Amino acid sequence: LPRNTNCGGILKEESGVIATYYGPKTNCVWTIQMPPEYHVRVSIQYLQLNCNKESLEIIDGLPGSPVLGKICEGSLMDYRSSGSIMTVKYIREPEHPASFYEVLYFQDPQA
Amino acid sequence: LPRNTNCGGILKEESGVIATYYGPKTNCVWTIQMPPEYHVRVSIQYLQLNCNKESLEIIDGLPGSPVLGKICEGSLMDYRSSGSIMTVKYIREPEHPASFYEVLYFQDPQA
Repeated sequence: LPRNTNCGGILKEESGVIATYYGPKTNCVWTIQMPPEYHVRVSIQYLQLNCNKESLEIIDGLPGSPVLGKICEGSLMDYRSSGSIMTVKYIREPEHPASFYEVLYFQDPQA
Repeated sequence: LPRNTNCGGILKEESGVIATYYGPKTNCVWTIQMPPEYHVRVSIQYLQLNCNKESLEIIDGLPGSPVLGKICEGSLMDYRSSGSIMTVKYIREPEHPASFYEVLYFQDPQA
């Protein structure tokens, strides 16, 4: 599965992985955009962030849309978008080096 | 809003709150059951559990159904069931006194 480790971007792959970006930017916004009648499924098997210095947010659309969660510790997380777009946003404090994270996404259904 | 602090049970109110149960049981399973064409919406504004000793799990149906998350730290969490039932399960270690938690649920749509 194509692994994305850029700080954000619009993603159109039918499936892929978002994993930790290690550069200087402190706010990365990945927007997953599927064809019109499709949905996006997002899975996070295990997440363990420092909730004091960083977080991951799942947004049901473009930035500005309803938030589905701002999460820093959990596992077995499954999110489905209500439309064709979902955004994943990671944020950290400048002084803090990013923790490891891996987010899987799928077009739902697959084609 | 009717507050439930029993260790589990089947809940049929059109809206309510699940909050910390303080008795000896270590596994509480709340199953929210709405009328047939409805869904359940579950909201958790802030959650801060000791992920080493306890957790909250959201299940898209009766126990045995797909898990939507096993979460111990986050905020702004919004879950919608795919059918008429959703289960919330809390678990803790026997030695550990339960942390505060508050889970809101709504019939979606309201009637």
